[PDB]
Formats: sequence, C-alpha cells, structure tokens
Amino acid sequence: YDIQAWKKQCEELLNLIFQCEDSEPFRQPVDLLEYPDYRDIIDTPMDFATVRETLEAGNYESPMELCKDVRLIFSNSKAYTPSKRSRIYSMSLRLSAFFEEHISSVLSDYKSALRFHKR
Ligand SMILES: COc1ccc(NC(=O)N2CCN(C(=O)c3ccco3)CC2)c(F)c1
Repeated sequence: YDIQAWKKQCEELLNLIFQCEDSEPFRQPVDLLEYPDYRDIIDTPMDFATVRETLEAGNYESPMELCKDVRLIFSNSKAYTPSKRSRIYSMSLRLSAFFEEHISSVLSDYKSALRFHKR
C-alpha cells in the first residue's frame, strides 16, 4: 500500500525500455531534419527521454500520467507510419506490448494503495 512506490517502478521499467533495441527510434524527440513533415501529422511529440526527465523532475503525480505519455509515443508512431509493415512501426508494437505487460502491476498497485489510503 506504498503510494510512492510507482516512481522507482517506473524508473526501472524505463531502464529496461532503454536496454531494448526496439526503443532506439523512440529514445529522443524526432529530428525534423530527417522527417520534415513530422509536425504536419503529429501535434504532440513524445519520446522516452522526455518521459524519464518528466519523472526525474517530479512532474508526474501518478503512473497514469506517465502511462498516457508513453502511450502517446506509440500512437504518434502509428499515426506517422506510411505502412503497418514499417520497421519502426513494428518496433513500436513490440515495445508497446512489453510496456503494457510491465505497467499493468504498477497501475494496479498504485490505485490499490490510493484506495487503501482513502478507506
Ligand atoms: C539520432 O537520434 C535519433 C533521434 C530520433 C530518432 N527517431 C526518429 O526519427 N523516428 C522516425 C519517425 N518515427 C516513427 O514513429 C515512424 C513510423 C514509421 C516511420 O517512422 C519516430 C522515430 C532516431 F531514430 C534517432
């Protein structure tokens, strides 16, 4: 029922994600020089370094907020892909499955801890 435990859990999951080869396209904000139409398609860029920095700054209140930003990485990838059979899009889908597998217990434990706190 530790209301704070999500934060280190998220730090460790981001470490795992940074070790995954599938995260390479998503570790830093997209360079518009490589992809000059990116901001014509994507309104809100997001990347894992931005998520880690937001966490480390103390600017997430809950793991739900972190989860919304990580999901935005994957939805941007789906929105920007020219094909479902894209190398970088397929990397996003495997990394998304890995992230969802690991974040589920973090979210569950947090919401349970908050319910206990308000009991
Ligand atoms: C040298 O540091 C960097 C900085 C940024 C990046 N990443 C990118 O430019 N990507 C291309 C666009 N993209 C897609 O979702 C997508 C779907 C289909 C095609 O692209 C997101 C990531 C990189 F690879 C190295």
